[PDB]
Amino acid sequence: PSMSITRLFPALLECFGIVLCGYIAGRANVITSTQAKGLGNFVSRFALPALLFKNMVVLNFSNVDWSFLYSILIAKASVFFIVCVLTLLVASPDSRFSKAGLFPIFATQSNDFALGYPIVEALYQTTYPEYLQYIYLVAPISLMMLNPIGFIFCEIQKWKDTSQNKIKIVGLGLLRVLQNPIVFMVFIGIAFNFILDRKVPVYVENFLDGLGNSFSGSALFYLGLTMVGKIKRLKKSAFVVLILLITAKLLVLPLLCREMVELLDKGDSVVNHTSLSNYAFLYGVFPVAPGVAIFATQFNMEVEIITSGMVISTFVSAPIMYVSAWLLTFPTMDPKPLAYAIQNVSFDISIVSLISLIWSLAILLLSKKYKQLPHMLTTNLLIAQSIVCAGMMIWNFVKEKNFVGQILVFVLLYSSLYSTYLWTGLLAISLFLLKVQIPVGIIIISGWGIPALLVGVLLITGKHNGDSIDSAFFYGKEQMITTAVTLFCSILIAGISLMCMDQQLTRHVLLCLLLIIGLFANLSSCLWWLFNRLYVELQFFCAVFNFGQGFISFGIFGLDKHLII
Amino acid sequence: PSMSITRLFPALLECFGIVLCGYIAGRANVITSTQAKGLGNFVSRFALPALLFKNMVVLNFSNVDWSFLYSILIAKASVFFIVCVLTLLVASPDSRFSKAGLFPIFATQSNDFALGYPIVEALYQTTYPEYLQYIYLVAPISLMMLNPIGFIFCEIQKWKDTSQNKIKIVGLGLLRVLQNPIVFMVFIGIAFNFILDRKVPVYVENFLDGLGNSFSGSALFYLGLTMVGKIKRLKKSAFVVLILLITAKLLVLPLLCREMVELLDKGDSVVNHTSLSNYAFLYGVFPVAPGVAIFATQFNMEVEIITSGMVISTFVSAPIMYVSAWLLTFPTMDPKPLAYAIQNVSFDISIVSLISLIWSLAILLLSKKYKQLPHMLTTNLLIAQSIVCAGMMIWNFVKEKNFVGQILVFVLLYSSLYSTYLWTGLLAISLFLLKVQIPVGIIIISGWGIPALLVGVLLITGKHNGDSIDSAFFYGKEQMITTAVTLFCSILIAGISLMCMDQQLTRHVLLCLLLIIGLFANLSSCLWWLFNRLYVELQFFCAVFNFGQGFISFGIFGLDKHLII
Ligand SMILES: *[C@@H]1O[C@H](CO)[C@@H](O)[C@H](O)[C@H]1NC(C)=O
Ligand SMILES: *[C@@H]1O[C@H](CO)[C@@H](O)[C@H](O)[C@H]1NC(C)=O
Repeated sequence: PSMSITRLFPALLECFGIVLCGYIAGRANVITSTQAKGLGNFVSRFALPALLFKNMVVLNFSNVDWSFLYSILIAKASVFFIVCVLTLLVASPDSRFSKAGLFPIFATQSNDFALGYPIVEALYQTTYPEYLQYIYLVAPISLMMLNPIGFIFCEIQKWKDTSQNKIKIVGLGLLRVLQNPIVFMVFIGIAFNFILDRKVPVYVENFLDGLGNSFSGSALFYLGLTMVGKIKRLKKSAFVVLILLITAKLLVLPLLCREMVELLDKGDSVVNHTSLSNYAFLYGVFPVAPGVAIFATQFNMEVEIITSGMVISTFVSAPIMYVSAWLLTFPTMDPKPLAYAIQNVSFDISIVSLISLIWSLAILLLSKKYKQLPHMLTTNLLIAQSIVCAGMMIWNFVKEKNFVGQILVFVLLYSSLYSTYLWTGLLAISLFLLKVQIPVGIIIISGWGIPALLVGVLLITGKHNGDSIDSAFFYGKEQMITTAVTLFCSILIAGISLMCMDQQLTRHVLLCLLLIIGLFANLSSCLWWLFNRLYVELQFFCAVFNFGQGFISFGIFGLDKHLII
Repeated sequence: PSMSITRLFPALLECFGIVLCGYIAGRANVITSTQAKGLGNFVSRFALPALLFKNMVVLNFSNVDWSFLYSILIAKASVFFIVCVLTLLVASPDSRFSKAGLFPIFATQSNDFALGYPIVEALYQTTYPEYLQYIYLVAPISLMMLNPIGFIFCEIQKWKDTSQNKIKIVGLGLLRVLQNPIVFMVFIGIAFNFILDRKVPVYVENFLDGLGNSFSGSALFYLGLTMVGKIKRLKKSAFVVLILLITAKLLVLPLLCREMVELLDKGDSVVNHTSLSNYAFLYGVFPVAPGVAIFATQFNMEVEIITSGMVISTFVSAPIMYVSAWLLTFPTMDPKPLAYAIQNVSFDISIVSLISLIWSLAILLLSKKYKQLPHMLTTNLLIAQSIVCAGMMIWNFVKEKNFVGQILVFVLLYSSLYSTYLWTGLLAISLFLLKVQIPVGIIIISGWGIPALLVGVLLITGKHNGDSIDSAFFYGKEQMITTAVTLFCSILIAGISLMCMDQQLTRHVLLCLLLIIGLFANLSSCLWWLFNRLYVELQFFCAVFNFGQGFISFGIFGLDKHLII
């Protein structure tokens, strides 16, 4: 296979684990915001310039697929042009030059070095070691091309706030690009590539190793530290804009990077073209660089949107990277190894979800929020999600073991999974009712007795498919019916409730909206399989939601500020 | 060879280059002392515990030479006991428990992880990869053994400043050891070694890699940052004590570590015993850990001595590591590859010295100190030292080229080298005269015409030995006579002047004292070779001084605070 896709989850755990470390450290005041600057200045002024310089010196320019680069740079210029033009059309005249400066940079500047590189190394170091080169090519050339334009727009905003001297405006944009270590150490590294015939001098090599190898962990930790307190409650428009920009960064850009490789890489080998198109997609899924938030702070422009969006982009990239890489690998796999891949995916996701759930439960418990409404109902949801994650980790082994194990593990897994769907409905209707002593005892048995009864209907009616690798087909058609019926109910309850619409109702709405979308995908898998490789893709998205929805619960209620005892 | 000794200078440039980066960054206020804490807390609470945990899990305890460990730990316990007892005998009663707490820790706690490990990796990774294990063994066990004793003495000092509750005093010592990440992540890592059958779980492995690999550069940079402003002018007694403690750390300890391996490693293989004895020596040359300065700050005891001493130990370790490793390699080398080794050494030292000289010159020039006395005479010294370093880098190639090159390069090299000796004398006598318009024009031609005349006496009288790899024998006996005569003069002038004893006279005295010792070694090489492998060792120490004395000039006047234009 072109991607060593099994190596990705370890690498994402490196990436987002060290981010989580930096985040916890900042949230705990292990490292204060002023202390974080020493890590940041180490990272940006020493560890990164050394990493760039070494990799630029080593780089074999006569063995670079320039068409891949052109493809990514054209995709970024396309996304930049779109977001810029739409901002100039859509935004208010008082701020459209700051927005059309920074929003296009947000949509195109990737976290290439801290997050992209360890992931690309994990995926490709053993199969396409040349793919690692293009991170050190794309990211700087991307800045050199696109950031002076965005900085010109911010300088126009600065002039408008004070466009008379055009060449001063252009020069201040270009100068702010030249003053970026990413740009000047790439110029210097290219020079020394040609001065040294690509050989790092042996005396300097280990110094550059020590600094460069300290970049990754140090930058990921600093990223975590700079994520602390940055999500601030945005107006509806600022939130819609942020969703659109993260979509530009994490959906529009990877789709164009893929398409541009397919237009402009005229190379012969289908496997190399495939893997390169896949790599282009993955390159697009990298989050927004923290540098963009730095530019926003330096210009004092769009700061909340850019900082929030960078943080959220980072969080959201983790599942999208994982999901995309597997989805891109699936058409190469044979049908059975694809089932095994989906159970692997499910196990991996079960672990992050389980841990994020155990944390979120501990917060809801120790904060005593679990006694308040709708937080009690939210706790029931997360218990169900936790049981789903444990049940999936158990199924990963019990899929080889006897029926007496499988039936129990399935009953666990699908009672609790159906419960997660039902609780999405029950939560949403409670938000309507709170927006009236809601009938908590009835709502609780509705979220727990009813799914146990529905699984009972499977033990009563269903055909036991113990040969199946995927528990989603363990009771066959009857399971798909039972699952669909559960989802049909919970989506109608949830949607009609949101239509009918501290207590945190807006965050519970956000939780329900995202969980609804996961229910809706699952409904689609059930109804698509009932009525009829796009199905197996959708089945994987269902697995991803089913075992990873605890991570959504964590992303909204795990990261709450309340603490106790 | 047992040490890949050619890899050491690259590794020392990694080590002390990243320290120099951290130092420059702090001195420039790129990173303020409060900002440095974020790097320090990353290093101590995340990067180091990950490094320790991974290496502890991986460690094959059934393949550890426990006798090596015992040897190092017995050497450290010996040095600890000596320094402790001598402090309890020699020190004043009001502070002897703080001194007998921290001085023995200073003499025994090595910078094992930030400096020792990359150096041991460089020397041994390809020949004795098992030698890397013992850093993760010795350093924690050393803390566990020895630091609670020193902390007990500091707690006795704390009680005396306020020994009634003995077990509280013992417990506070042990608790401060347990609260060290080095100790608890070693306990945890050993546990998980035995839980996981030495296999890091694959999901966790890359996370531990990212953090652990960020330790080295990050810790070396933080070390540099914490060296800023820490050398504060000590009383004569505090200075003598500091010299004695750095000698305990960097001479007494490596000699005992060597001897203890030779007493307690009863292993059969002479090459393995040799390399292990050499490794034990090198392990002893690691500087004082910054942790010791942290304990001093936490106890508020002996802070200046411990911090200054840790900084100076770090600086002084660099040459001692280099010099020792080569000296320990020399008895394995054949006589000719030993000559080539000495020219390699000379080249390496010429580079660090040359750069440190170019810096120190630029400071003395731009500060305009070069117009003041004795700083003018100090500038003449450093010009001569710079020419020596360039001349040696040229000789490294011209030793293969024709006599017309060699004679010119030698004339350069030995006029300027003799000038460095003469300038040591001329500087010292000027310190006496300043402690009287000193006859600067005469002193200048004395430092420059006289050595050119003496080299002329070589071009007049000497036999040209163009086959010689070492320029110290290029004009044979006549050169050794000329060199000796130069040294005999300059040592008598210098010594009689110091006996007869901003303007910085105390620092110029320190410069003269150290340069005198280098002259004295060189005199010994000349007179020993004139009158008669200990000679080749001494000849190497002469090369080391001759090409590295610029680094002494830098260590005293390069790191001055004055700046301009
Ligand atoms: C894909 O590219 C690699 C690297 O140049 C090359 O070795 C390989 O043969 C290519 N594959 C095919 C089938 O052309
Ligand atoms: C030295 O130790 C290594 C590691 O156990 C071993 O392989 C080697 O044979 C030893 N050398 C001799 C000569 O015993």
